[PDB]
Amino acid sequence: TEFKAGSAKKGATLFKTRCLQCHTVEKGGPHKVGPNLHGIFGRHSGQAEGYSYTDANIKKNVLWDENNMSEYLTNPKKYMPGTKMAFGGLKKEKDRNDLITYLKKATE
Ligand code: HEM
Repeated sequence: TEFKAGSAKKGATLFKTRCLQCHTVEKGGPHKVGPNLHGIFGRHSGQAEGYSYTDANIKKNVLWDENNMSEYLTNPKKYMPGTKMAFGGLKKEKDRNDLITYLKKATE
């Protein structure tokens, strides 16, 4: 790995202030701007039923792993050009560690 866990309580917060905006995490939460995150990891890109994902996302066939996801939150549009992720990224290794510790806990 190239991912080191961090603060789950730190993640929780980043995510509110940075992605709640368009997404929900709990099982049985709805899609909003972006898709619902429950059971993301180990899950392949663009596969939640009832959501219309860019053709970009869909063909990236990304395999969602803490590792995968970090590169991804860095700058998604570079990662998958054409995605309608309206997110410039988490420039910082730490915030990102924080968040995916979060995301790895809350989406499970
Ligand atoms: C905040 C740091 C943040 C997270 C975390 C996040 C996660 C994320 C993932 C992992 C996907 C891929 C989906 C898949 O099911 O395979 C994804 C997709 C989209 N997002 Fe998101 N996202 C974060 C930030 C933001 C913000 C702040 C918005 C809205 C302003 C947003 C929106 C979207 C959209 C739209 C998509 C789908 C893209 C496509 O089909 O190309 N995200 N999100």
